Amino acid sequence: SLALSLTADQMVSALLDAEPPILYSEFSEASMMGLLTNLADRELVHMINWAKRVPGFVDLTLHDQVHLLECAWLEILMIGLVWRSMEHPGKLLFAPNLLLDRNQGKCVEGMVEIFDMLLATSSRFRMMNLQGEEFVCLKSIILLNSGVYTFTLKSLEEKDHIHRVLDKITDTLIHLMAKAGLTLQQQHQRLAQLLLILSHIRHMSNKGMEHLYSMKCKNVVPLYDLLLEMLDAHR
Amino acid sequence: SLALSLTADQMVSALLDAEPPILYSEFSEASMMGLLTNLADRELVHMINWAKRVPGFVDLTLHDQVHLLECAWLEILMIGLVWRSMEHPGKLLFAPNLLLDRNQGKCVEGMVEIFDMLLATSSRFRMMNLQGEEFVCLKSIILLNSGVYTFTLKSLEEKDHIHRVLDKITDTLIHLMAKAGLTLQQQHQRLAQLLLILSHIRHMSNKGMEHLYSMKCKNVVPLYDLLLEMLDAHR
Ligand SMILES: C[C@]12CC[C@@H]3c4ccc(O)cc4CC[C@H]3[C@@H]1CC[C@@H]2O
Ligand SMILES: C[C@]12CC[C@@H]3c4ccc(O)cc4CC[C@H]3[C@@H]1CC[C@@H]2O
Repeated sequence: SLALSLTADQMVSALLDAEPPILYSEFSEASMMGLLTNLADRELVHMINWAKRVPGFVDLTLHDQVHLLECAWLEILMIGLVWRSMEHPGKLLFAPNLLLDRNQGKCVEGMVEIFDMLLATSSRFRMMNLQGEEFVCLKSIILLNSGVYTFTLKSLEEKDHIHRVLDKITDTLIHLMAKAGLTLQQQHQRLAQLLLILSHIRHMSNKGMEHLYSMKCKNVVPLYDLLLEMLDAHR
Repeated sequence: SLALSLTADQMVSALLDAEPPILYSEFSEASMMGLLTNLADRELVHMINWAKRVPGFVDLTLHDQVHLLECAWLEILMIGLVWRSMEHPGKLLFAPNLLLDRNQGKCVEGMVEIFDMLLATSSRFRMMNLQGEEFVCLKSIILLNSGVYTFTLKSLEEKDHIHRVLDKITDTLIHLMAKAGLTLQQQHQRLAQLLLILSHIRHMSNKGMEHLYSMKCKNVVPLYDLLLEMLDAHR
């Protein structure tokens, strides 16, 4: 596997390279859910493409790739938002031309809490001064670790492969940190601080599907096909 | 804060010491949900006690302690189960005298998937040969990190405190690993492997409340007060 041969430096660039393009967005509960939902549906296409370039991904069986995708779509979309929203304290930059503010969350039922969790993460990223090389690694960790406990003998081999690439990505992270000259102890603390945010992202994502789902049941969400597909995987 | 002064060794023992007693359990969807639910309600009591002894906990305001508790109760209960279920492949040891098997999950509606996730975690713990000192540390990390992004100036101080203790627990983990003689590189890989399971635990707990909540709506779950209290915090 290429994954298992690249050096921390190649890995980082490979990842830096797979990054997708930033889309542009095309207010009432319905009008807002529409934009947000539309933007999501569009990034989903890019997402799939990006997934194909994360070192090691393509080595899984075609159904396993769909599984990780279906499992982490919203997590991936949320860390992206968080990351691009970093330098806009108190706001969320869905797009370069769509910058909602906390209070605009009140437009849709039950959205403010999600916005709140999103802002808090965004803020934590600001405080830790998260680097783009770090960002790109976490995003791949999310893609690979989220659906791993839900994949038999081919699964055991699929699980190892994933664990193995996850170790490589870990090494890349530490590599990056040492290069920024953090003590060996600061390196292990940052690592742990970064990976503990992933829990919150899981948390948020779970609340996000639950919400997107009621929005769909209330018939407020449009019929975007790829987005309903990813949402159904979960239900 | 004591927390910030203990040495990795004292930290470990302090944690090893706070461990609660193992309860004993006192089949139809209703009869099963009853046992499971009853057992949970009982461990909740011990849980609160235990939380009071996790170094640094007691330094938070009284309401923040209730908040972390309300936030991580089911995550805590689930890692405990998983941990005690380790050496019983394919089974879940709720109690010393209550050992359900995967298929017994089918008794209650929607429970098998939860059991499945539980088994998978239990299995991963087996594979990594998770030590008790490690177990005790992760459990505290869960208690402290889960409700941290949902706590102002006192909050900023509360958040730092928590981040601080989190680093100390991180150091304790590494300390443990080095003592078992793992290379510096195996140390950082194991760390990341241990913390990534926390995501899955978050995920499982989220599904678990969703389920316990429908079980309650279907009027199958008894009226245990402490358990309804923790469940309501989430809703
Ligand atoms: C899924 C939601 C609509 C799509 C939103 C979105 C849309 C695009 C995007 O890049 C990130 C997110 C984060 C929050 C998501 C929202 C969570 C609640 C809502 O249902
Ligand atoms: C909360 C549930 C009943 C209580 C169960 C329990 C009860 C006691 C315990 O120590 C661990 C768990 C793990 C799974 C929990 C279940 C998840 C689904 C169910 O509703």
